[PDB]
Amino acid sequence: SPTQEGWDLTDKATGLLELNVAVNMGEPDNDFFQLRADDLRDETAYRRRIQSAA
Amino acid sequence: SPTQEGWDLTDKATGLLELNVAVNMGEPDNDFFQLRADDLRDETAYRRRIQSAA
Repeated sequence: SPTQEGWDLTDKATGLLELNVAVNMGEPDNDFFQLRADDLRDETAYRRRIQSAA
Repeated sequence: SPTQEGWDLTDKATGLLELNVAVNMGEPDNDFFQLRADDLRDETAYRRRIQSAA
């Protein structure tokens, strides 16, 4: 806000001003892999890949 | 007080003197603004301006 001195303030009132800032977003981050059915007989690699992705 | 030396001191009596300091005021300090009634449909800027003024 601005300010002002004195008693008589006639025709010296100010207006308001409020400023702003924008926030935006980018592109998603992915881990994306493919796996055949027979490769899921042993599930350690799949789970470890999930943890390392996190 | 003054201080004086000797025995006689005749015709050398002093007077009394007390000094003064004056405190006064200044001009009033103001935040003064104008708004049309259409600007008060959303009054958030008005309240935030009041806070800024304080």
